[PDB]
Amino acid sequence: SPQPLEQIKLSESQLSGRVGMIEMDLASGRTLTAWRADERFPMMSTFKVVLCGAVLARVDAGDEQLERKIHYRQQDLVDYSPVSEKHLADGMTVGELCAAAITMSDNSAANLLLATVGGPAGLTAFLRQIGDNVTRLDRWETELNEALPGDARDTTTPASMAATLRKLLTSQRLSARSQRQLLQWMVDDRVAGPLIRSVLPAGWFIADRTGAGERGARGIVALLGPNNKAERIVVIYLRDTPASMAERNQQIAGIGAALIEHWQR
Ligand SMILES: OC[C@H]1O[C@H](O[C@H]2[C@H](O)[C@@H](O)[C@H](OCCCCCCC3CCCCC3)O[C@@H]2CO)[C@H](O)[C@@H](O)[C@@H]1O
Repeated sequence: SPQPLEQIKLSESQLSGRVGMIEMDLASGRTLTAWRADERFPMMSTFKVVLCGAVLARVDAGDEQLERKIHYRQQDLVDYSPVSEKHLADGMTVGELCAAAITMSDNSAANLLLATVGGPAGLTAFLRQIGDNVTRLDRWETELNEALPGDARDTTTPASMAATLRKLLTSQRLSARSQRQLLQWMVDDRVAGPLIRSVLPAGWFIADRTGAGERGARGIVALLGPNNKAERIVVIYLRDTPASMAERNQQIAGIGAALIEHWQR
């Protein structure tokens, strides 16, 4: 694989799409690679990590409990509810909802949690309160994945999202237990985590949340590093490409390969 920046370029030329990428040291925030890092991309289900950070902030303040059971109705469900459709009789705890959103990309779970933080406006306000003046959520699942060309709704930038993820995981805005919980949910991703491990060399840590939307939109927010350590945040978004899902996944993986082959920078 070529140098990371060269691979990113090659991915744009092969997808005919825009890639946005950042690579950041988790502990310090040092930016190592940046490509279109101030350009907007749809978040898609990557927003679920920020969502759960807002839930955890409420827990830390005594305004929420991860134990609290929420009962909901079949008419509350939206497209793709693998966990939540199973619990119309017995409900789900707030923490179970978080786990379903982050580890399964359960859309109804995400909407249920969005309701608890004041909807898209409430989550956007939380972002502003942690110093992210760029990321915005405007819609609910699943309309937030529409990815209309040039539409600013439901977008982040790679730089914003990486900084925000670092703030949630490490800045002591959240309690120690809450930071640990958010991290564990990402470690526990079932959508992409196990597949990614199957193709990572021995020794490489992964935690992640992915997203997918229209017009080729695809993304991942990840922690990655050698020696079984979450050394770096890696944020990659794709938009406005007609390519197959397989090829979009391959190109994201190829950027990962470039990082692994050229890690010491
Ligand atoms: O010399 C470095 C390594 O080179 C290869 O490893 C390959 C591996 O065989 C391949 O499967 C992976 O694909 C990349 C898979 C990455 C998928 C997830 C990436 C995510 C992570 C962070 C967010 C962005 C994308 O590349 C590496 C590097 O070439 C060798 O197989 C391995 O023995 C050796 O240790």
